Amino acid sequence: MLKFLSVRVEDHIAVATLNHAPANAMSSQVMHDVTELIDQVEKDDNIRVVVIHGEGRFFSAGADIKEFTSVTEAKQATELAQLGQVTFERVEKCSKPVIAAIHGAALGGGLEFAMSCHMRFATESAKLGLPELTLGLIPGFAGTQRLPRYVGKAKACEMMLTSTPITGAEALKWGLVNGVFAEETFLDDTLKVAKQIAGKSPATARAVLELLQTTKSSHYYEGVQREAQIFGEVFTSEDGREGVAAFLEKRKPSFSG
Amino acid sequence: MLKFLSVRVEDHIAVATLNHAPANAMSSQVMHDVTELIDQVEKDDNIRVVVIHGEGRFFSAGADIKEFTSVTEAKQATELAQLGQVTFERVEKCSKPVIAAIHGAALGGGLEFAMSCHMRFATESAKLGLPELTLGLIPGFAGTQRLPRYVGKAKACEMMLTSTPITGAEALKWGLVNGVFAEETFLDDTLKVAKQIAGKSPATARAVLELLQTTKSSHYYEGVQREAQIFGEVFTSEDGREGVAAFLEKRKPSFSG
Amino acid sequence: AMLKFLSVRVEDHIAVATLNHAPANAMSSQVMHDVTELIDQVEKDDNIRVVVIHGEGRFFSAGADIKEFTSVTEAKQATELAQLGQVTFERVEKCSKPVIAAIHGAALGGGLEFAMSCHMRFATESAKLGLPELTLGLIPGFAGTQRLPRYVGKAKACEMMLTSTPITGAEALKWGLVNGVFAEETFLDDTLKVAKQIAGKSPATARAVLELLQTTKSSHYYEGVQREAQIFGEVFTSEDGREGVAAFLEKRKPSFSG
Repeated sequence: MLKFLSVRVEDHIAVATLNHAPANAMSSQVMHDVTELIDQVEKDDNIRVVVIHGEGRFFSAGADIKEFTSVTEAKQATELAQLGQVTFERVEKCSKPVIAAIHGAALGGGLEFAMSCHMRFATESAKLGLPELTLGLIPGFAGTQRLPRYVGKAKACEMMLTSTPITGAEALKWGLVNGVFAEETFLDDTLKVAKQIAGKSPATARAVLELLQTTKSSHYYEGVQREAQIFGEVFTSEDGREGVAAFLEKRKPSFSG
Repeated sequence: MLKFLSVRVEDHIAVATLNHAPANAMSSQVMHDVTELIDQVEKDDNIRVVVIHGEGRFFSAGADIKEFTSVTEAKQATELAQLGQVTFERVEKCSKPVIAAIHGAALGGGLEFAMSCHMRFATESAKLGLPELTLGLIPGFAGTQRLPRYVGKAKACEMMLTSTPITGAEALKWGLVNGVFAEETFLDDTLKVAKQIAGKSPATARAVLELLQTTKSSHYYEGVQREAQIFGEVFTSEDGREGVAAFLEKRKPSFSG
Repeated sequence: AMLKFLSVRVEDHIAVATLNHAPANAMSSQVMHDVTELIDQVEKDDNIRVVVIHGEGRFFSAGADIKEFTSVTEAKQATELAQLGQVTFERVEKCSKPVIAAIHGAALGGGLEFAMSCHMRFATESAKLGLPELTLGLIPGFAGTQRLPRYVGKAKACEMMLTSTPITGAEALKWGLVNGVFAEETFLDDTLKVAKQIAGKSPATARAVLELLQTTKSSHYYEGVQREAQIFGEVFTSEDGREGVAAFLEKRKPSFSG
């Protein structure tokens, strides 16, 4: 039993429910639970597919702002960025297909999690985005590398620099999700997909997943290293401290370079 | 010279019709014919563009699964995969533009053939997919590498793991075809494109085609090799045998790997 | 050096640059120098946080400048002009501040190559976007052969270059060649609203985003740009290239030998 993830297996499908009330923030503990889920999924021969969704209104609204306050320093910040990067690389490397079922919102760290899953389905009105620059920070869980490789460099640029999220319907247009389903049947419609996948032989599922990883170049991996380093730098900068303080104080930050 | 392809040159457009009854399956002999067609195209100064289409219902419904059952060892299955891979690479490397005109369906090996062409046009209702996993197999003619580079790895994953084809209209949305035409004037509309292309200088068409190949990395090429290796292993596995036997006998396979 | 065919105003930390090389905003060598100066200015000025580039008159830019590609120009000079454009456009893409192209009317050939070198693009629904160089028996020489397929996919890029037919702004949005389309009546203003959102961000995070986005270009993209300039020169002095350009200047269809 994991603290913020509950898992129920039915017909070789592990349905994992993220439950870190009220917005399912990707805290350090949740990351540990994610790594444990992937370990469990990889060892259980009965499990052929995993579907991940959020409890409550949201898939996941972000990383946990409580771990990024004034009390945290630059080395811990780089390390926290790297914990999310490592965790989400474990998800993406999972030998069993992992589907993110998104309703409500997947923002920031939450979208970075979803992005590391092999497939995503969303409701039409779900909000997907990377609003980290509102805090004077950058995405630090590989979002700067994953997002442009989904939606292209230009859209990714716009989404990061404006911080504005896009709807599930728009994310479909831009290739950030696989498909949209109605809110009423959304989890069930995603489970239908999982059930089709569960019918295929494990060795072929594994093979497809492996062969899909060839787009992860050494330029990609070095980008992820760079992102973690930059994250720590901006985090401890005057502008990064101000951005985070402004958010907590419900005011518009003032950046000075 | 060419058994299951016939080529007619009119107004600098080579129209190649694939006709390998019943389903235009991509057999070893077909591969040979395609290689010859490409050498012919490159060497005939009168040819400026090639349009490839299927005789009958389909562009091509897949590899020749009957011919697959002549295989008794992994190495032979890997060799058959490599033959397709080599054949389609010769297509993609062709110094004259090659258009696939898809009506009805392009599935499995047939989609892999179309994907090696420079451009693709389709009818709204055509079915395009990679259903090899229904056979306990994977795509082995570079489909694992080409498909995600068209539609994105998420959509490619869904396509391969579910085996469900997408329509021509959907393939357009996902970037797997260039365009869709009405089913009544489909081949005429594709030929209008080819005629526009035939108006350009041969050295410029060759230059454009060369310059487009920079999108293929070492990871792509290594991926193709790995795909061939995996293909042969899954082919002679119990589940591979079962899936092929089940398809041939028109029943649902029973996987237990 | 005052800018010759560019003008720049700065408001709310947004440098608004207007290309004005009448009548079609052709990307001449002088225009390239102006663009390089703009990027130089923008990178030096801590007060500028974002750039929006648009065209004066009917077009963003209708092409490179035909006056530099006549029978009097030889091969070495043609390759060097291709290289000028490529290097200028790489300066734009490598800019440490966000650059937005706001396209109305048309962005064609060298003009689209320019717009493609910017980080984002917005267009009107009826703007024409394309690479029509093969009409002249030439190829795109300002990195279009490498940038275009990385926006729209190799298949669509192939079709655009081989047919020379432009696509609409609305189609360009579908194919990922622009970020968005706005109404022709509020077009520049709608683009400036985006610029203003971006100018609210810390300069270090904006720089970091841009740098981290560079990783999408392979070593083969860079080799490809160099090969493109090499081919451009060869085709430029070839019988077919000389004929495409002469036919264009004479307002007739070209007839090509091979």
